[PDB]
Amino acid sequence: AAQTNAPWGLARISSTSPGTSTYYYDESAGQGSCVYVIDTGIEASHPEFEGRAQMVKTYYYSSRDGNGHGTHCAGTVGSRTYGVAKKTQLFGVKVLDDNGSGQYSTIIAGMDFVASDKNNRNCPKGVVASLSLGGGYSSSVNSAAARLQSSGVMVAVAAGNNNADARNYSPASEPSVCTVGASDRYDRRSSFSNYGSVLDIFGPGTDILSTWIGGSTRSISGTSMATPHVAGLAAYLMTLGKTTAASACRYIADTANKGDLSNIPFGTVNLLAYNNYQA
Ligand SMILES: O=C(O)[C@H](O)c1cccc(Cl)c1
Repeated sequence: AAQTNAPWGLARISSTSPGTSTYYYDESAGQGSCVYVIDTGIEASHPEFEGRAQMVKTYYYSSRDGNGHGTHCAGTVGSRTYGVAKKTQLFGVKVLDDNGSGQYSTIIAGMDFVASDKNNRNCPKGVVASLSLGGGYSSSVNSAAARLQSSGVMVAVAAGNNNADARNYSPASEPSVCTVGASDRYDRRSSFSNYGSVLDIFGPGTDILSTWIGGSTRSISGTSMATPHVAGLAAYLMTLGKTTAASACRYIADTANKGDLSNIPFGTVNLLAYNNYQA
């Protein structure tokens, strides 16, 4: 399948070169997979989600996304226009309040929730969790992400936005999950992207168009935007049968575009997520 006039990041993940604007992908499109978006919520009523999104858990007075961040990330995973995996099922877990803030204890509870809740969902092709959040190093936060991964969920986490080594942030620094840095449309490391040995992969993160609350759209930047590209890619590849939740991060690294990004510090992987789709 070909989506013309796609957001640059979608075009990038199906291309061997920057500077194109059509997204190419297998029509299976993540059907039969599920992606949890652990964030500020999801505006599931947005037409872009086509009934495939739902809130399953909140720790606050509402499950609605009063911020936009979680809706944007969910749109990059799986919206019809802005999403990588256009037929996946999206499940929202609201661990962040409407200002985008949340306590680590709530975030940990949300990760353990997903590890159990997947047993209440139909995801025959596999389960992914996208965590566009983080803070300072916490062994307990890292352990929660490790448990979620161990339980059979492909965990993708944002590297962080401090232009610093991600070893000092969580869950970014957990070795067993997929830690995602950000790139721009010219294949440069995004100016804010964290780096370091703990990164596994880069995805599009600067000037990413996606869904927003109020049935709207907007372009924003962050490792929060790169992470759902990788989460959606994992769901797509699992539906194709090319990989599994346990192996998807390594498979994405194996099959990435290699050596194409600029301003990658010595010792950080130079790997850009790529679907290897041959139309
Ligand atoms: O840069 C920040 O805001 C935080 O350090 C951070 C760390 C890890 C992941 C995210 Cl999305 C944010």
